[PDB]
Amino acid sequence: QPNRPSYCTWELNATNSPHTCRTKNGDYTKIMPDILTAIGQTPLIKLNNIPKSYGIKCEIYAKCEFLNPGGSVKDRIAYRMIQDAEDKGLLKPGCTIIEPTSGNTGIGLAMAAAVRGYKCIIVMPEKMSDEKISTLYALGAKIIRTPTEASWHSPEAHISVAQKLQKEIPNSIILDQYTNPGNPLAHYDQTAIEIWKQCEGKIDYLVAGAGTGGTISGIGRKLKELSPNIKIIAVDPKGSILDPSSDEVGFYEVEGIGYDFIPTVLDRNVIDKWIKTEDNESLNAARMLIRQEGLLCGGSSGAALIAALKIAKDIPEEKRMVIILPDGIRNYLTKFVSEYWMETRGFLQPVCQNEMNKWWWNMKISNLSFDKQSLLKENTVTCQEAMHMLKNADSQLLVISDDNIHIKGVISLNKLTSYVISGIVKCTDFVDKAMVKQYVKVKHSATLGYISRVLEKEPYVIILDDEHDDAFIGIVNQFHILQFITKN
Ligand code: HEM
Ligand SMILES: *Cc1c(COP(=O)(O)O)cnc(C)c1O
Repeated sequence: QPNRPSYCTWELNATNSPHTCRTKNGDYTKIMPDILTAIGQTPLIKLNNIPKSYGIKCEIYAKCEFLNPGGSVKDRIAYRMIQDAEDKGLLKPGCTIIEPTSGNTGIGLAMAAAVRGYKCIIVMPEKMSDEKISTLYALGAKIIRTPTEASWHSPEAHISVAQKLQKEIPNSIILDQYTNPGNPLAHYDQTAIEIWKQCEGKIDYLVAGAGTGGTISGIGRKLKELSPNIKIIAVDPKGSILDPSSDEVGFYEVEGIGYDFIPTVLDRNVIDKWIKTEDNESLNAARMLIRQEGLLCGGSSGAALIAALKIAKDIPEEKRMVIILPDGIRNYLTKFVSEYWMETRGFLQPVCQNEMNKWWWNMKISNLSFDKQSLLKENTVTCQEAMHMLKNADSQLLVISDDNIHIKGVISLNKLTSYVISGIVKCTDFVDKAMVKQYVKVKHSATLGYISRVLEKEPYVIILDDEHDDAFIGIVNQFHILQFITKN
């Protein structure tokens, strides 16, 4: 159980500790034996334009963890845990490392396992995040998929099934970044020390986001031991219970911060204040870091920046603040880096490039007229019949609904062909097995410029009725847009 209470007896400035102490990971001045020894020693860069544009009088330095060789801060822990395991004899050559995370920790453990010749197996359902799949497959990791709906309570969830797979595979191990002292200890021993030395002893506030609390708790313990007056600020997104002030749990786009449980490695006694963030301000702040500061970073970095800017309004000029930037743009290239993805989610407004289009740009989809496709029921149509229908369909998609009103899922030719070839779906089986539960849905009241912008990637868009119970209306493609534009 990752949510169990911690048994750690540490108190401030305590001497004798059972844990290992790793000061430095390697020496850049001479030849390094492996890429893992290059983890850490990341630069602390000043923010120049962003704080002065926001009227902040004090100094703000970003510790860049996207410059680690794996691309994230998680390298630090992925090494450390493994290291400690190897000193306990738990890790042998030929061992298989299993971790229940879809985040950057899987990439760190995949890289370290590649260096050490360990098999690596990562468990994540569906796609929560993508472009990390290519990186994990490139590093030699096996990826196991589960149902994405199952809560971490459910056995179908990635954690429980990760333990089941651990029991199935002989002589395997789970490092469990949530319960592992190596996670906070890596930042206690190294990250916090690097920040302390680089600041030359002058540091006042430290802002970081906590997914697992490892970073903020390790740096909080070490820095609070070195500088008792330091203020440690944690950043949690809306929809996560990590904040001691909470209440339900929501859905946010920003990856890497917040959880629906309270990890063991997170020590909330060293957290002075919690700041809550939203996807919009966070992601636009990350784009702001990239644009104004030339720092290529992820969304959690933007969340850190927004929290720090909220706190720093009244902070006097002589103080220094340090914020942690956990990872880089690599994973997010198609999500918050893309203007299309930003305008789709509503985080940016689509701009009308040609003034000729100005008349139909703000018109609603309601002015359009398109077919309302019959909603098929559950467990009726065989795939043969659905091959026929998809061939004959206007927009070449099928709609499956149990309620006859709201659309439960969709059927596409690509998913169907994938499942038929892989053997998951026999020809005479039911198409509901190949159903796609995630899909693009747009309110009936949206403007035609938004729809035309979304259609540049998605060939189809499901229109739902915002006034009555998100009721299914019809499917819209670029044919309807051209037909509305040209015939005026
Ligand atoms: C003098 C310093 C410290 C002492 C005396 C101490 C004591 C302990 C002990 C005895 C355990 C064993 C838990 C068990 O047997 O179930 C433990 C676990 C742990 N320690 Fe420490 N510790 C110290 C420093 C630290 C530091 C600096 C960190 C993080 C930066 C840390 C993080 C943890 C964590 C996350 C656990 C896991 C708790 C669990 O497994 O339930 N400790 N600690
Ligand atoms: C893990 C992670 C965090 C949070 O780091 P913690 O050690 O969980 O406090 C923030 N951003 C990203 C991208 C992460 O992977």
